[PDB]
Amino acid sequence: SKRYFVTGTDTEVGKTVASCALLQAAKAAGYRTAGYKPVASGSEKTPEGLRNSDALALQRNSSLQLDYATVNPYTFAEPTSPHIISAQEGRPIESLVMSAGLRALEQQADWVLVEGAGGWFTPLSDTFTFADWVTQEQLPVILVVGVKLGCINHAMLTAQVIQHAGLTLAGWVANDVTPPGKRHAEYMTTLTRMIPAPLLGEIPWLAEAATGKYINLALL
Amino acid sequence: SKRYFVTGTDTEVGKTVASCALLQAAKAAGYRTAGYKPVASGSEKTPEGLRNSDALALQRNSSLQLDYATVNPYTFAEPTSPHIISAQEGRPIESLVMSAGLRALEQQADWVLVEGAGGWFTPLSDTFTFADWVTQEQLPVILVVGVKLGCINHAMLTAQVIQHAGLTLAGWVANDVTPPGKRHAEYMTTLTRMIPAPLLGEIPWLAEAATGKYINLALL
Repeated sequence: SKRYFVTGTDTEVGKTVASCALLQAAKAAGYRTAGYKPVASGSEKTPEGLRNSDALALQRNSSLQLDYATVNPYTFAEPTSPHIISAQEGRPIESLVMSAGLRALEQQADWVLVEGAGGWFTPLSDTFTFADWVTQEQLPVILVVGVKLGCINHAMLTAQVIQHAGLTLAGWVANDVTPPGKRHAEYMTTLTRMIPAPLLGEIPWLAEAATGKYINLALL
Repeated sequence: SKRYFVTGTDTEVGKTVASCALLQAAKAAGYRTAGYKPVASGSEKTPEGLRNSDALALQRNSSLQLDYATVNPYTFAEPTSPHIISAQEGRPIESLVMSAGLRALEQQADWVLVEGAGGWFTPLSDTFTFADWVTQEQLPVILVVGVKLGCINHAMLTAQVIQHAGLTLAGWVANDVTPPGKRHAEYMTTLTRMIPAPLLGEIPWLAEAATGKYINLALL
């Protein structure tokens, strides 16, 4: 399968808005798609168990009918760093289970989108971060950036560190997280100049659904 | 003089709160101190000209009596990236003027604190960022980090990039930007483990004055 990891520049960048847009565009191109969010914290209780809304969104946006645990093996209720709640709950986040879950999706889907659990350096244990797993899996990375002043610095930081890990920065998605503002065009220009990867599309400001149309999948 | 550059991990980390704390502690140690913020945007009009509140705070916290323009040579009214407003106003931000202003402070002060104008990668022109000047001046860097979940990733990103530039990360300051929360201790632990530089002190949550006491200057 084609595989991509999605990471945001900051917490408020609408990363899963961009992930649903990406999955929608892949489906429209005729790919059997699957979303995969191995680790999720910040979950609601239900009769079936803990469901995190970002993984629910990946699940409903996959072209394949997938069970929840297939999309999200590790679900934690408190919205904090995975290494904290994993250690509090007594449930190790295992690299081999994260990798097995991706393989299981590859025998069914030919276009898989993987979403992390926070920024690039999200700790999963005291000695293992999400970045170590992505590097191990050699996943191409797609950056999601909110069109805002602070994200010029955040996008550049993240981009430099990914490239330093010897990973491929496959592209970036601009997400308009506020109503139209005064320096929107100049911010888009600065970001296009500085991020060494193709801009895949820009998602307009919506209060926060069919967003596949904003993504040019031919650039990936 | 001893010289230090201060940078924050994100916009809301209270960077000048930490800069006033640092200057206060340096004054209490018997140093002739000077704050220096070469580039500032987001300024108020007065009879004397544009004054930015962060540079005003550096000025009042310096042990030396300094004129405003000595603390802040480049003042722009709109709060946007310096390269945008410099190009709009027709006033180039000159590396040699930024460096001359630091030298002028070194002939009067023996402990100088330099504050940037946004995050690490703040563009000053289309080909020159604040990071290029700091690298050129070979300034030791002090990181200011808000004790919040997103800043674990931001601090690690910034730290990696500074070290990659071959600069010294002199230390970091924890700033408590919210009321006491549930995972405050675990966040402080994770940040102390991951940032490869001494923690210089932690500034408690105040609505936002004598804060020199929270800084251990002996670690610098």
